[PDB]
Amino acid sequence: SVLRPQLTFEHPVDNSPTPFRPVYYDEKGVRHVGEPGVHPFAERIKAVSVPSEQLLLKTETPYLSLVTCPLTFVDTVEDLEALVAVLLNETEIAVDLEHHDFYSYQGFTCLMQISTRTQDFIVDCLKVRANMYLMAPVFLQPNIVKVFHGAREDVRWLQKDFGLYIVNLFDTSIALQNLHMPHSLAFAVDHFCQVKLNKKYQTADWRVRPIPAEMVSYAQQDTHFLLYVYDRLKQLLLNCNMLLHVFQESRLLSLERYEKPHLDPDVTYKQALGRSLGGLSSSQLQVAREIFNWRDMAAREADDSPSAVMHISCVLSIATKLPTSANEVLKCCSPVSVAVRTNVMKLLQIVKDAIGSAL
Repeated sequence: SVLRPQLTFEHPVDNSPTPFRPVYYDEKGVRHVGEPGVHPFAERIKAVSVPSEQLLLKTETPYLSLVTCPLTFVDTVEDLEALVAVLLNETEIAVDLEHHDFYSYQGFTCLMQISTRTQDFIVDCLKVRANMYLMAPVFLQPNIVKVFHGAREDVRWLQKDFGLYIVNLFDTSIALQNLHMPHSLAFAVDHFCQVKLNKKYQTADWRVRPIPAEMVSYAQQDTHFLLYVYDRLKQLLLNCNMLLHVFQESRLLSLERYEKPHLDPDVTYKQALGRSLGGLSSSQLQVAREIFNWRDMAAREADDSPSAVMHISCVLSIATKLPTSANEVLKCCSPVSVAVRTNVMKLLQIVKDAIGSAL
């Protein structure tokens, strides 16, 4: 990879096999250091009720035209601050996040999309990453409903990257599940707005700056229709209290905590290699486990995902073939990565030690 935004981070990411410890800010902008296995706003979220006017049967406010709708790309602190001030006047906002996971161990949030009743925003989470805590007054606000579609990943990403926590989250995917119907975003936007979403950039590289026009359009359309979908879902839940239930299930989701990826040195390799372990000798299983565990350690050290360090087929290839020279380790898996070529002797020592260990 050309891009490596982690190098620009104000604080280096801790990929160590130790529990995640949150560093978060309150609505006053006061920094706090949290505790492992403790969500720092659990007592707040459990003590906060859904705004009563948000449980009333109301008429929908249509989404605007994409042609004349204001779109703002926010990538400075002042711009982020001005946006936060705009959001503190709303009773509901639509939020989405774009993420990167290949050239990062834990992964990091790349972009944040926000739509209000009258406009759209795209926030550069990479550029203003160190200042995202300024959004806490909005995300902690009990009178502001934060609408997300399929918030399981988002809730954790907000915590991992920014120390951001949602008070009065409403998940539109949970709403669709409770109505017993298809619950993807593309489905919701098509069923209520009669618009077909792009889907082309679902797997794009969100680290690219500048963001091309088509990607800006994709990012904007992910939240632009969401408050209308929210209005439509409220009406459906109020007649056939089910609306209240969805708010209660959404609150339970906002109570989830981010947990760093865990390497179980005796389990994870089995889960990733599965039935491919069949037909391997005791020594080949030892090399399979040991190299997979090396791969994870190297990924944590280089701040890359295990797949960026070495393809899984390459782990199986070394386990099967048992290479006994540096060149044989290199030749085992044709597209030789940078991490593998530099630690070729350590991978070779794993093989040599496993065939040495038994016979």
